[PDB]
Amino acid sequence: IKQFYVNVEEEEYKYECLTDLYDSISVTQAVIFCNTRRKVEELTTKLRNDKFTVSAIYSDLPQQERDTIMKEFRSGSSRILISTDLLARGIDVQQVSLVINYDLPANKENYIHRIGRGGGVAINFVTNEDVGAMRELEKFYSTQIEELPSDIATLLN
Ligand SMILES: [Zn+2]
Repeated sequence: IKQFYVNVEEEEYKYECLTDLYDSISVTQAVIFCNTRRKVEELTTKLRNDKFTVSAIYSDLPQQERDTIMKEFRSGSSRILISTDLLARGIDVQQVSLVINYDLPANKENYIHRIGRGGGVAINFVTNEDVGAMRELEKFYSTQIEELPSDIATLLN
C-alpha cells in the first residue's frame, strides 16, 4: 500500500481537490472515509449533485441496508462508497485500489483500518491545521506518508 497526503491547506478546498483528483488519477471505484456522519452526508450530497454515483454507510443503518449498499458498490452501480471513521474496520473494502481519507483520522489507531487492503493506494487530505497530526501518525506507525506527486496520471499504474 502506497500512502500519500495532499495538503489542501483549508477545509474548503477539499471537495474540489477530491473531484479533480478523481479525474486526474483516472480511477473508477474508490472508498472515502470522513470522521463524522455529517461530513459523509454532506459530501455524498455534493458528489451526487455533480453526477457521481455514490453509496454511503452510517452506523444507524440496519444490517439489511448496509448489505444492500455494499451490493450496490460491488456491482458498480455506485462508483464511490463513503463511510465514517467508526465503521472503517467493519467495512470490507474489497480489492479497491484507492482509498481516500477526506478527513485525517483523529484516532491514530484507526488509521491502519482506513488505508485499504492492497487493492493499493491511500491518499490523505490534510489542512494546515492537520499537517502536524499527520506527522504524529508517521511516528505512531513506522511508515512514511509522502506528499502526492505533481503528476499522478500513472499513479495507480
Ligand atoms: Zn485496530
